[PDB]
Amino acid sequence: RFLKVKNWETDVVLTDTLHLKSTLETGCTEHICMGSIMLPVRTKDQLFPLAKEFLDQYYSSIKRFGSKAHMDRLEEVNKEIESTSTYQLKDTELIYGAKHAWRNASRCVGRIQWSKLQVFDARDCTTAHGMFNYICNHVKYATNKGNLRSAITIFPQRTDGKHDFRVWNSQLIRYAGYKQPDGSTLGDPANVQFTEICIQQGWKAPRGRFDVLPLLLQANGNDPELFQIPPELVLEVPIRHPKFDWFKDLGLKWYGLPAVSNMLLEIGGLEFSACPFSGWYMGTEIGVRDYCDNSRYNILEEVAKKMDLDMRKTSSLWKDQALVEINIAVLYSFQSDKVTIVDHHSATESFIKHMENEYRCRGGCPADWVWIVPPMSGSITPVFHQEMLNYRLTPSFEYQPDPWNTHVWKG
Amino acid sequence: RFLKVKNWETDVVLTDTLHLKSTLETGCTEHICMGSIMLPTKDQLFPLAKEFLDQYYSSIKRFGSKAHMDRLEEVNKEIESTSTYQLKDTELIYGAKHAWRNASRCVGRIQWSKLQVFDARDCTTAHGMFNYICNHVKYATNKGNLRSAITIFPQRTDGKHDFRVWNSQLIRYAGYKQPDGSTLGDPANVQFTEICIQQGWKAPRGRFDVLPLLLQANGNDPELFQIPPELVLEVPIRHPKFDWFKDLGLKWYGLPAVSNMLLEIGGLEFSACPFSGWYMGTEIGVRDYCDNSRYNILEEVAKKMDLDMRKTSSLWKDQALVEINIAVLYSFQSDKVTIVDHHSATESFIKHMENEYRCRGGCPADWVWIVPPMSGSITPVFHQEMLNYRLTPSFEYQPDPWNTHVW
Ligand code: HEM
Ligand code: HEM
Ligand SMILES: Cc1cc(N)nc(COC[C@@H]2C[C@@H](OCc3cc(C)cc(N)n3)CN2)c1
Ligand SMILES: Cc1cc(N)nc(COC[C@@H]2C[C@@H](OCc3cc(C)cc(N)n3)CN2)c1
Ligand SMILES: C[C@H](O)[C@H](O)[C@H]1CNc2nc(N)[nH]c(=O)c2N1
Ligand SMILES: C[C@H](O)[C@H](O)[C@H]1CNc2nc(N)[nH]c(=O)c2N1
Ligand SMILES: [Zn+2]
Repeated sequence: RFLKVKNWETDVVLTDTLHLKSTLETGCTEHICMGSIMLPVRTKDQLFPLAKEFLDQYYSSIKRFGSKAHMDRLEEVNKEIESTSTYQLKDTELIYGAKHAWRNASRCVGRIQWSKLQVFDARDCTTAHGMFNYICNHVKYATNKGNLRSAITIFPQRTDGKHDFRVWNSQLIRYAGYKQPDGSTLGDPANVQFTEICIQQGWKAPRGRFDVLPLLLQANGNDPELFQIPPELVLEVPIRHPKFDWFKDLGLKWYGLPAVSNMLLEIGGLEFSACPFSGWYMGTEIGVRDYCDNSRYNILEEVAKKMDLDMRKTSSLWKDQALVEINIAVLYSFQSDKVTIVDHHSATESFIKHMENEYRCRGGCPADWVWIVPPMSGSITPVFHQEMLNYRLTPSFEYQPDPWNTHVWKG
Repeated sequence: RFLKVKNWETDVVLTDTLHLKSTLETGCTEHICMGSIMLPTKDQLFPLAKEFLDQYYSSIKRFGSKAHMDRLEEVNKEIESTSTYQLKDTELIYGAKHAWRNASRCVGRIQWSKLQVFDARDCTTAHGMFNYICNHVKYATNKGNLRSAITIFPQRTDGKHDFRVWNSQLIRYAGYKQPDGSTLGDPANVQFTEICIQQGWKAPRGRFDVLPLLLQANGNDPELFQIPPELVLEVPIRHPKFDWFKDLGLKWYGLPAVSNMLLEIGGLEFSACPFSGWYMGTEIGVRDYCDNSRYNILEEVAKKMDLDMRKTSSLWKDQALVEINIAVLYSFQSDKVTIVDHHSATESFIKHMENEYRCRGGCPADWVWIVPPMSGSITPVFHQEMLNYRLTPSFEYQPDPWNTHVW
């Protein structure tokens, strides 16, 4: 079967066949679309099919499908599963798998870059201190003094589900948030619960507005342990504006390295519960969401005040005006400091070129419109006008619940 | 089977039960989401009639009453004999209001119960259609104090006697492909303009020419009529700070009036049912003015602002966008023509959603359409999970008549 998507700006029509390979579910049915819903131990029997599906894809990609090497590898994995109840990936399969999880990530606008991913194999890791060391090396490699490089570090896979490796941080680098007795928040309200956990575990909180959180690291199902990332490894950018000299006195800064640490990587049925990955920022992630969400730093008012916009009625579009100036500031700042960043116009244009390429060479590109369209200036970006099909391919990145909700505390 | 939606800004969680009453299919499956796709006999009619009359009688708290059982009887009888039936005025009004209530793509539904319904089922000719439509335009416009209205022409019979307004909106601007290669006017309307010229319209060949109505009665060939110019309220666009903005020569019309959709009520199909509200400012300033395939004015504006257009990262597009949208709102407000900004409209929709969840058990909403085309995440709807599903009565897309009509 063939599904078509149309671009309503260019009238380019594309044909998807790749969707024939999805099997996981969307949340939607013939009666209800859940496209805007944020969140819509295995057995041997389920495992070998998943392994086989993956190895068939891997061997096809290297043009060795049905070779002796492919067949010997299937037999080898089959025997390993029946005997040990799991299997180990070869390094080449791990690299291919991690790259494909990114390629398959339907909410990711930056996927043009998918084939350029540095994979660090941390499956020999055994302790939280070992995890800390791997993560520092990742951060230093990825940061590359501002010339950012995409990377992923993969810790040992799930076994019985009682021995999981987890990074409790949602990102490797993030700022603390402190709920005050008066109900106000100091720092980032997104990270209050995690900050309280760090404090409880013994972190000495500086109690400022941009305090880089400590890593909380769990190895082999053990209780997690705290570590401070060496400050010299954490690249930060002070935010200033090209024309507005008072912008700097808002005291804003942000970190250069976006590094997701709380997702689960599935490759061939295996589950990598600690797999931190990092790329570089699109400016709106900081300028629109991190700074301007009401539930985050919430700076729109102070910026509009300083700009002397008419704030008595929403129809002056003062919020819209201040929003643009903040985003100019973020891009100007990163560029001035030679820290990699991409604007939402460039990133969405590259994404459309990536998407069209994927259609031609792969037969599709699953994409989640709700997430791909930037949170400002939506229809002046080409993705707004692009119909997309969202479906689930593996290898994949998945949400997993926060570990403080599920961890069995040892003592 | 019972579904939750969460607002990620306020943590408020609502429970949807209304989706179980959903009837038509979404386009999505368990394997694939089509949420971003623009367009994903007798024996059939009585179930549809019954479904509607049950909800109607429930709505006036008379469910299972003799008057309810009598009406079902009467309609059953009428379909049996005539192959169709006719709605009571009370039913027609209820159906139309509810079609708006059910429109998952409409942010303005807080207004749904204040809809003036003009019953034009007694209309028989295109000249009659023109009269009804001028009356709708004048009533809805109300000298700038806009009032929502719908005018309902006779229902489909055998499908060869359809009433249709050929225009996509009652008021729109012509588009002309030029020898030059460019497009003069609105590129959205090039094909319809040609059909108008072909059917005899003498086009002025300007940038903002109000199209004539092309009206089809009783499945007859469509006829042309010009809307009295004095009934078409238009707004010249100026900016509160940039005096040069008026020199761009921009204007828009006050009355957004959709005329190409089909109203389905209790299985009956009303193929000509033009309806109108008032504008949200972004519809004109972001989409009509800035879409690359519409008036595409960003470059010109940015050039007059003297912005650095060298690199996308200066955000010159974003800067010019905000200014254009400021000018749209200021112009409408200064001329006292009703308009809503996207902040006000989306705040109102959140309130409406909470009302509908509390009073009705849900509100079908299409996030892709509801979130405005600029400044998405600074409006509350961005952070609001929504469920999309199809309830009847409904407004539906139907194919353009020139593909379907046999001359
Ligand atoms: C190279 C530069 C990259 C850019 C500019 C980029 C851009 C983005 C943006 C803007 C989002 C949505 C984030 C949000 O709104 O919270 C996102 C999501 C995502 N990206 Fe990327 N990305 C990049 C690299 C990567 C890499 C290296 C990976 C994994 C190897 C990745 C995988 C993902 C995943 C799984 C999501 C969805 C996350 C979720 O559901 O919370 N991306 N990307
Ligand atoms: C009173 C003020 C109203 C406001 C502010 C408003 C707002 C909007 C907006 C902004 C859109 C999206 C339009 C687009 O992006 O092309 C829309 C769509 C829609 N509205 Fe409304 N609306 C109003 C009145 C009405 C009325 C009176 C009806 C019917 C009686 C209606 C039914 C619809 C329908 C069916 C759609 C989707 C049309 C389509 O799919 O193309 N609305 N509304
Ligand atoms: C509950 C829930 C599920 C789910 N899938 N996502 C969320 C919220 O998303 C948090 C976002 C995703 C992460 O950033 C995206 C990103 C990742 C990368 C690798 C690069 C980049 N520029 N941007 C951090 N914030 C919440
Ligand atoms: C009643 C009303 C009020 C208001 N403020 N705005 C509107 C705007 O809707 C008018 C038209 C109808 C919409 O058409 C877009 C469209 C195109 C196609 C091909 C299909 C479809 N369902 N919808 C957008 N403009 C309508
Ligand atoms: C409810 C809704 O799905 C939610 O607010 C989404 C919308 N789109 C998004 N898009 C991106 N890129 N990131 C997000 O966090 C969200 N949040
Ligand atoms: C492909 C995509 O569905 C399309 O561009 C949509 C997105 N959201 C929209 N939203 C509104 N309100 N109006 C539109 O015309 C569109 N177009
Ligand atoms: Zn869907």
